[PDB]
Amino acid sequence: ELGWRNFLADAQLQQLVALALANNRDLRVATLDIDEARALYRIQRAAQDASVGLTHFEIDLFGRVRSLSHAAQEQYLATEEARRSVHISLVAEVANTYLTLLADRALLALAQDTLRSQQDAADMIHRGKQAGAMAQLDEHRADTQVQTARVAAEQYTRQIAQDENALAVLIGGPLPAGVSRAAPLGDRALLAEFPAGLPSTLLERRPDIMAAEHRLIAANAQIGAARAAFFPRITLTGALGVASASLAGLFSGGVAWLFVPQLTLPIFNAGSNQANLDLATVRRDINVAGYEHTIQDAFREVADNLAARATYEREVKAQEAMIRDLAETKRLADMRFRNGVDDYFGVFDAQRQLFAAQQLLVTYKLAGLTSRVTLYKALGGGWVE
Repeated sequence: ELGWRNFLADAQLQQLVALALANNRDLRVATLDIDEARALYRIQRAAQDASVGLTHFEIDLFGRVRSLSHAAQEQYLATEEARRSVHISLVAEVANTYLTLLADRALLALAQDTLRSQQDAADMIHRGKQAGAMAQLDEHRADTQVQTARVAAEQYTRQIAQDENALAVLIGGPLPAGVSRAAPLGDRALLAEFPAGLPSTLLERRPDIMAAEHRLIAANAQIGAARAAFFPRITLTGALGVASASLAGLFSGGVAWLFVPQLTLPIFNAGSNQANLDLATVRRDINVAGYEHTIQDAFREVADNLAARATYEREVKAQEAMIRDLAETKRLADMRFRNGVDDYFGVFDAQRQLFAAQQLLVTYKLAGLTSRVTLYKALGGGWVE
């Protein structure tokens, strides 16, 4: 069926996905559960769009069944491509929800550590009484440091609740006790890295390419001829799962890609041989033109998610060096305040920037993980062992 154990490496994460797949609900209900779960924890957190994190074929599926009656939905969803599309969405949505859960716990723990340190900072400032011209200013500042920490902790406790609700919906039942006692996000690896040199033929398993090839078979076209004409044969990834030079070369210069379609095999058994070797005439067939566009969108989608990930990993490293400088700045501020050389504003300003940067680091790490989950989908379901 669908392969995901090579991508989802964490044992607890593997357990959740297996329970979501083993649920006895029908695919129409599974579609309704994924919709409800995303609304609980994902759609409205796009502020920091109902289709966020969905590939082209997922958007196709969810829009098609929404336009249909229940009878039509159950029949549309019985096809092999529709079944694979719902499985891919379900596997990915369980992973992104459990990863988001572990991220929101780290955010809560960070907000609680900040809350405890700032409560002791506010205690130390009030102890050293002084003239109210500036001392009263330091007291209000120290209190609004604690206030921002308390508010952040409350936001993350609520987001943890939403993650656990959506996770229960996605697996169709109560959460196992292993979720309650899972190791913090930190630096441990839950996803496996994409292998180097993934073949583009993996995209044949995309539900939107399967349906496009099915339409051509029913229209009496030869799929082999169509692949030769419109389906690039390149590697998709390079070292450490970055975009391969072949894939980046297809989109060098932007605009429309640089793949050159050529007709060497007749796509249709009918019509004159001259018509079978002219691209313009073959593109007037709706199933050939749709097939050609579906392949360009599939490759473009794969390149876009690889670049998106590279951007997020860049932001993580930038945020870490920023946290490195702010940590030292706050240390040199704490030192000058303890001696009395400078006022407390320097500690206040540095701590407030440090805590904001530490929260951003977690969100940027999660976005990198999320984009790997999305790339697992855009490939048609990861890679073969």
